Amino acid sequence: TPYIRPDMKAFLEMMAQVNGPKLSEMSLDEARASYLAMHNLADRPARALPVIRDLSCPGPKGEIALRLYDPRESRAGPTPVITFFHGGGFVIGDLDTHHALCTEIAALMDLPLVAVHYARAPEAPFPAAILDCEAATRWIASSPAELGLTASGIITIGDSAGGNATVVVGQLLAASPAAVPVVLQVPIFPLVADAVSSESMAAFSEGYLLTAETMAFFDAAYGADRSDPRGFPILGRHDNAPPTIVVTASLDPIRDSGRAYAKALIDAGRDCVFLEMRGVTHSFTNLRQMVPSTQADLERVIAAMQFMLANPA
Amino acid sequence: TPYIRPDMKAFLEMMAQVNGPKLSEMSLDEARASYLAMHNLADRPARALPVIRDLSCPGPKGEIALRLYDPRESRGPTPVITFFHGGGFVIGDLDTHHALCTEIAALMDLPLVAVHYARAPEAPFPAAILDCEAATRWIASSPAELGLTASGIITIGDSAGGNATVVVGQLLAASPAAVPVVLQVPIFPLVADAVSSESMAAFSEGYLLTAETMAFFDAAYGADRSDPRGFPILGRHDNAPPTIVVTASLDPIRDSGRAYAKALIDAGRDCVFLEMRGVTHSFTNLRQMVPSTQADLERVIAAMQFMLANPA
Repeated sequence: TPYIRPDMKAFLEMMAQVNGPKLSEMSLDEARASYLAMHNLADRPARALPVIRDLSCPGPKGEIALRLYDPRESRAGPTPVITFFHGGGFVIGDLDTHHALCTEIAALMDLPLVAVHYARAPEAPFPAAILDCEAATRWIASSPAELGLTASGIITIGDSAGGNATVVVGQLLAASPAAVPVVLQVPIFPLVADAVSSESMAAFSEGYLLTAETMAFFDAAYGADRSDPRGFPILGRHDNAPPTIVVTASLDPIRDSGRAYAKALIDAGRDCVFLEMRGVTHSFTNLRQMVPSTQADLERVIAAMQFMLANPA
Repeated sequence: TPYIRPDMKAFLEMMAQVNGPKLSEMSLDEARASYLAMHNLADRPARALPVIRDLSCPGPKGEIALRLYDPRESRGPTPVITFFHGGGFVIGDLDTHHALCTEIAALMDLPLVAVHYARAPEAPFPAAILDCEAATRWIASSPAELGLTASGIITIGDSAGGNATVVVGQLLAASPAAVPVVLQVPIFPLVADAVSSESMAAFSEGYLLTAETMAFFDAAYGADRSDPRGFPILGRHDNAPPTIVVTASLDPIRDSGRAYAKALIDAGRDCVFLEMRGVTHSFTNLRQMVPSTQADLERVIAAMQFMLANPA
C-alpha cells in the first residue's frame, strides 16, 4: 500500500462515493463546468486582491483572454512577471477553474501574475494551446502598455497540462528569446515525457483522481505527435534550460513524467529543485480546503521559488 | 572548449606555471602540507568567531579529533552541522578546511563540528567512514563536552567528505542516532564510481583535480567497489534525508554527483541539484583567488536555509 496522508485518503474515499461520469460521457460544456465545480468544492476560496483584471492580447488566431493578478495596489518599477498556464489536459480548465490558486500564488509571491486562457482541444487540437501560451508569454515579456508592468523577466508556472506548456514555452523562448528571459520555470505535476508505459501509470491509474480513462480522453482530444518536442518536451533541448523547480506528487500516475524531466536537466548540468510531495495525488494544488495539508505543500513550492529568484546562478 | 569563468581560467593558468612534484611523488607529510598551502593561498581568510575549540570524542580505534565552530558567544535546541573535509581520504585535516568551516558556521548562524577522521594509506577503507559515523553519532547524543542540545544533524562535506556525507546518512538511516539527519549537503561528492564516466574522460587533465591525483587517492584508500560504504550509489535511497547535491561543471567526477541526484529522484526523494557553471572541483576553497566562488557558496547556504525552514 503506497503511503497516503489521512486527509488525502478521506478525500479519495469521498470522491469514490460520488462515482461521477467519465469525461468521455459528458458534453464538453458539462466536463468544463464539472471541473470548475470540483475546484470550487475542494480548494480554498480566492483571496481578495486590489488588482484582478481581465484583458486580452493579440494571438495567432485572434485575441487571447488573460487575467492579471496583483496583491499590490501599484507596481510601476521593473519586476519579474509570473505567467500561469492552467491544467486540464488541454481540454478543460479556464481562468475561473484556477482562479483561487492564482490569487494564492500572486499573494504569497508578492508578484504580478498573468493567467492565460489558451485555445483548448478538441475544438483546437495540438499545437494550438502551445502557440497561444507562447504568444501570450512573448507579449507579456514585451512590457505592453495595456498590462502596465515593466517586466525584467518571466516566471513560467503551470499545473499538469499547464506544466507541459511551461516547459514547451521555455524551450521555444530558449531557442528564440523574448524581450526578457525566463528567469524561473515551475512545472507542477507536469506531463513532460510520454507516460503510457511508466511504472507510475501502472501503479496509480485508478483510484487516485487522475485515471487512465481521463488520460486517454485528453490524449485523443489533443492529438499531440509522439516525436514532436512541442508535444512531449522531454524530447526538447535541455542544456540551456532556465532555472527550474520540478514538483511531482507521489500518488500520481504521471509522476514518472516529471521525474524524467528533473533527471534530464541533471544530465544537462542544469540547476533543478526537485520536490516530490509525499502522500498526495495529482491536482493537489487545488485541494487546499478539503485536503488541508496541501496548503503546506504549496507553501514549500513558494519558498523554493523565492530561494531560486533571490539566488541566481 | 568547455565554458570556464575568466577568474577560474586565470587561476588555472597560474597553477599551470608551478613546476613541482605531483602529490604521489611527495612524502605523505609533504603532500598533506602542500594541500594546506594550496587552500591557504586560494581561499578567503578565516572568520573571527567567538568559539573555535579543539576537542575529541571516542572512536572505534581511539580518540577522534574534532573542532567546534560557533559564531555565537552563547547558545537551547539547535541543529548541529557535522562537516567532513575533502582530500581523497588521504590528505586534508582540520586546518586545510578551517576557513571554509568558519564561513559556513557564520553564514548559517549554526554550530559546526569538523571531524579529523582516520586517513589512508595508514588506515585504509573503511576507516574514514567509521570515524565519520562515530563522530556524528556522538555529536547527535548532545554530549556535555560539546555544550549543545542537538535537535538534528546537518551533514556536509566536499569531495571525499561528500562521499562520507552520503555514507553517514545511509548508516544512520539504517540505524538512527539520537536525533535524525535533517539535511545532507554533499558537495562535488564521489557517490558512484567515476572510472568510466564521461566527465572523467573530458576533465581528467587541466582542471585542478587530475586523473593522476584520483589514481593516487584510489591506490591509498582502496574502496571496495561492491560496498555501499565505498560507493553509496549502491545504498538505500528511498529513506534518504533532505538533500542538496552540489556539483561543478568542470569536474572529472561531476557525473558521480549527478548520478546521486538522479538516484534520489528515482526514489521519490526531494533534492536540490546545483551545478556551478564554469568552475572546477574544490571551488568552495578558492574564494580569494577565484572571487566568483564566494557567490557560489552563498547560493548553497541559501539552499540550506530554504530546506531547513521548509521541511516536507
